[PDB]
Amino acid sequence: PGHLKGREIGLWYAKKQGQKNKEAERQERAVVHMDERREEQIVQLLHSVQTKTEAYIDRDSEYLLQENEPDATLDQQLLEDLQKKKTDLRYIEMQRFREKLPSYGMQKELVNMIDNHQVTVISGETGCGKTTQVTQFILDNYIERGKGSACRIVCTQPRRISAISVAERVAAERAESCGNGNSTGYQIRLQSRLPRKQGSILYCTTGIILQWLQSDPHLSSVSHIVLDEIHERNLQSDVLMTVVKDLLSYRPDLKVVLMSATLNAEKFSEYFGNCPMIHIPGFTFPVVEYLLEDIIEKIRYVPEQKGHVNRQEKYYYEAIYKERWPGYLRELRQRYSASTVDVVEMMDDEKVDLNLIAALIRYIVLEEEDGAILVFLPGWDNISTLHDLLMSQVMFKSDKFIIIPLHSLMPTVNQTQVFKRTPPGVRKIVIATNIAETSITIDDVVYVIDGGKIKETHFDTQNNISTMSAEWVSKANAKQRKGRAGRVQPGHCYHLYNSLRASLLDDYQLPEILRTPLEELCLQIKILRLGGIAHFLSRLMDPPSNEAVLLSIKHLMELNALDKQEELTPLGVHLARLPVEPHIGKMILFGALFCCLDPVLTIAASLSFKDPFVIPLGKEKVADARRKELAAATASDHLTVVNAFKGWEKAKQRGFRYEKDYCWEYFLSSNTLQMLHNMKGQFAEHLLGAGFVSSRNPQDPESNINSDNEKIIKAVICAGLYPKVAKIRLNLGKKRKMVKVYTKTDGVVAIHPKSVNVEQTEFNYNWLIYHLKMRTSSIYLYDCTEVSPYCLLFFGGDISIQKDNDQETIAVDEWIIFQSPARIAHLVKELRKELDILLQEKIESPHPVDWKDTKSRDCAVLSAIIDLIKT
DNA sequence: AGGGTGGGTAGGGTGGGTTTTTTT
Ligand SMILES: [K+]
Ligand SMILES: [K+]
Repeated sequence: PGHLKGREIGLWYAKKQGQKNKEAERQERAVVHMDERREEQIVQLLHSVQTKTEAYIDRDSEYLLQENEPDATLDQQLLEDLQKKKTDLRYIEMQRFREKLPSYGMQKELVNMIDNHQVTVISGETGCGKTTQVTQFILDNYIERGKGSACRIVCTQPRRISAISVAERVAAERAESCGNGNSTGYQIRLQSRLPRKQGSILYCTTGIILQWLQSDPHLSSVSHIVLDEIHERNLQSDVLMTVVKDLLSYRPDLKVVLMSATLNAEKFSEYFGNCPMIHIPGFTFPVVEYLLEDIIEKIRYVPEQKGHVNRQEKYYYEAIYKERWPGYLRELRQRYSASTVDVVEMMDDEKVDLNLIAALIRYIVLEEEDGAILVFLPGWDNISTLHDLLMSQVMFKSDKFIIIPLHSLMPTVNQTQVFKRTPPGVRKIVIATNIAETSITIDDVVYVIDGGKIKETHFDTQNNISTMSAEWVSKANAKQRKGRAGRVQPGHCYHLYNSLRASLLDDYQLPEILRTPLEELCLQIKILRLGGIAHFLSRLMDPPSNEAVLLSIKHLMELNALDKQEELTPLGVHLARLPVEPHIGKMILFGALFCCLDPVLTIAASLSFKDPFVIPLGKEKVADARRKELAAATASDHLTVVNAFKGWEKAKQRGFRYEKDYCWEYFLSSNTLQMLHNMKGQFAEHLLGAGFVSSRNPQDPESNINSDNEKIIKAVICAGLYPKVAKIRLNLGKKRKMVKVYTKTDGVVAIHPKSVNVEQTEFNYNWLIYHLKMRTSSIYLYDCTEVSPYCLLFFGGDISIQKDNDQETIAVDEWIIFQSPARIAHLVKELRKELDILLQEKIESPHPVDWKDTKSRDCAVLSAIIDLIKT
């Protein structure tokens, strides 16, 4: 390199180094033998045969299977029964507590306004009594007017725990047990306490209603429908919302009630043709709001001397933030002392100063009155660092303080049941992410330490990468964290952002429609007889970017799920009949055909989110040791899940003590494992409803002849995805081998530490497959598994056979290639064509394989092909 | 689009080191 500047020299040696590296990887080129007398046999027959539902998802809509049919006798039974339940101590006390709520004074306006209108918006101002009292007001009103039999109410809750919890509280406030022929009940995936057939209040999640629309597009036998917590722009909540908006004309006798929370409720009101709204003031203790300047001024802190719509907005915001930065600082010198202001300009962004949180906790526990403390942090790292920072002091080491970390990965199953450790007078410091703000409630909070930021998900629409980064807390989220002071006593709130950022905060977070893929929603649109996909998405409130819809349509066209002409599904019927991701449905289809049902159902339930593992506090090395120990030599996270589920089944059949010892030993949660087992039950229910298996049992030997074989299971794993394949590269590294991965789309990627093949070196093959790509510090694959070249050769895609300066090379999707004799390559191409014919014919009309007539059963040949391989 | 057996008598603003919450 005679010339080139400094930075360019590394690009010169990087060009030569890239040349020698890529020519080395091409020099390897896997190996793919595929020799032996198999070639003799496979060719022969190759010429011969060439010349010659589930009734609404396992009755998850059992309450929907009704037709109202009111009668006066039942109305009289409800009226006299209400007169009898009036004389009851528990009922009287519950009614007094219900009188102590602000919504009780708003009973007449809500009841009358709901009865005289089809659409109604109720700005809740939580904490209030909207959710636990509006349905009781409606049902009690219908019962007290001789028309209680025709009343049938259904309310949608965004979270499962919120649905079942509100169901329990409402059932308790009526002096009744939940379900079992009583007034109030709930219904969620594979768990239901159904109420009465008439005059009943049923709580559920939105996915339950979307599951109902596949059997009743007009929602018969449903008098009143309620959408709660619509301020949280859950995707299903918006989709159902606009679907009901379209349903208003076809159903005049339907009453719809939306409930926001006194911020953008005027927007929801303006959506439904300027429908009237009703504001409930709610009840909350006073609470105080301290900001960063008030914190540093208070405790006298001395530091240690240290295309996305939101991203496009946060950039320019920073700009004007800079324009607002000096003057604000000047004003600060008119309000507070100079030291704390100098600390303010010395404060660092992109990182919440955990030392300030520690000193704050110390001052609160040492000088303020009794009460528990709740801390919000962006993620796991800050919780671990803050925990190690608090436990490093001798004052917190005593048994007079309780520190509880909260996280989805934290085994909160054992954290919900407690209170057997220490008496009162003990500080309950709960260091949590935003989970404590969304569902779990210890509810004994007096002090809230709101962290500055929170990790949020943003999907890229051009590079096809789901990203996640800690953004500034939304003003609604901060209002919730302030509302976390609860009805215990006057609390305190500590926001770790200056009063400048508080002026440049977005009113709300962006809806989930703009930050998640849209394949599931596209199939649900094309399956609910909603016509044009992009058109209905245009009807949807805040329509998504056009490029995202185009990309989702292209993706569904790649999988042969939608017609290239218009939205027509040749196989999207079977996929949409499955309540999971489309690639997961393809996975359970290929697993249902190949008679390896159970492991593919386990891997599918684990891949439809909800991974069965828990990591406690700060001991995660043992967690990775037990996980990698369960991996054995499979080099697969999914096969690790299979072995974990098998060990859990054997330990279950062994004894009850051995199950608890098993989950305790390998860091498992029997709740998640049980839920995934039920998910296997529902998957097998749908597969039997479609005709792929012979019985409901996922462990049926008719559909599990090959279930105990790693090769074909990994083959089904590669067949389920089809793309999302990554290349494994071998390097000399620091004199020793290291990991190098590529995806041909995002470029250089790496494996996330939560997997098993993080530091693995001994691989049988040089190809992996993944499901979740995430953009953080670098592109990470949260789950991956090795795949034999013969496996991906059967389900990869187009095949090209072109060689240069080497033996004949087979390329799937062009960029993956490996050398082998051509006379075998073309044979594999023809056998691939016949395989595609039999797969399509098997897809349009499914039925068991019925081995072994050998007339339409040549798949044992391919199974034997995959069973034979080499390094 | 990358390495230390390119070198550091080019430089480090060129770039090479971590786990969020949810439902069907
Ligand atoms: K260098
Ligand atoms: K260099």
